[PDB]
Amino acid sequence: DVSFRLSGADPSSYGMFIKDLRNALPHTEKVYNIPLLLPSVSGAGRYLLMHLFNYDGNTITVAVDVTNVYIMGYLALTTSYFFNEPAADLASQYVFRSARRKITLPYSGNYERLQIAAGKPREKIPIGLPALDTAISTLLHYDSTAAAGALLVLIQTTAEAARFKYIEQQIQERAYRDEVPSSATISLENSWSGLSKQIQLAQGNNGVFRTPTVLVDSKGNRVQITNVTSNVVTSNIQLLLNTKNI
Ligand SMILES: C[n+]1cn([C@@H]2O[C@H](COP(=O)(O)OP(=O)(O)O)[C@@H](O)[C@H]2O)c2nc(N)[nH]c(=O)c21
Ligand SMILES: *[C@@H]1O[C@H](CO)[C@@H](O)[C@H](O)[C@H]1NC(C)=O
Repeated sequence: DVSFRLSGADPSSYGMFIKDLRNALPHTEKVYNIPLLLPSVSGAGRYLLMHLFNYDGNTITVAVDVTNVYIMGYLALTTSYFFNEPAADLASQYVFRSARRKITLPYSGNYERLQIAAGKPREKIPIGLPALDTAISTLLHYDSTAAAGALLVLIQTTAEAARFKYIEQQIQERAYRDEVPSSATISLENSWSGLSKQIQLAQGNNGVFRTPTVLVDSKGNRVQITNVTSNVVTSNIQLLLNTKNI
């Protein structure tokens, strides 16, 4: 399991949690020095449990698929909540079985679905460590509209940060003040599957992407990523979704 406490959290302790999260995901291979997530894992071992504590010390446990860093569901006191999707229903067979009751949330884990439930795109939702404290608090008591926004915060501040060092840095900058994600942050989240695929296809193509990935940069400019020498590949990306899952 991995854990993160909001009480006394700073850029350093958050960085430790994101390091722990990445290190908890198994890999047998690196591709261009980036860990390659497994094609699949059997049984309960497919799921990592993240123990998150809000500032008051209340806690949720979040179940994450170790093959793709997808959040499947979470446990809050004696109630489990899972996304309305086959993968999460499958997860519910393995985690939080001791919950007194299981609620299936009225949406899948998809960004598009979550944003419609929440009533806003994530361009408009501040993120940061204070937002993560709120999100844990919200998830503690069922409210499906509020939970969509909380889950948008949770997914980006955990999974997306694990995936991209840039996104981790954006959250560290937001340790004590929330701010909507940069255009670059949104771009990277949206491109993780694409990047993961092209980095793996580069392996037999002399480091060259079969298809260029379009991203927005730090100054908010649209750039073409064509090969593994790009900073996105050498510095930024920390985990590759296996092409078997693309
Ligand atoms: C497509 N899929 C992607 N996610 C992740 O949760 C958010 C998925 O939403 P998305 O809109 O599919 O993401 P993307 O367009 O950025 O790939 C991203 O972090 C995805 O990595 C997903 N999470 C769950 N729980 N279930 C899914 O089927 C699923
Ligand atoms: C590789 O990418 C760099 C910029 O990241 C660029 O200068 C170069 O033209 C690219 N090479 C190819 C063959 O795509």
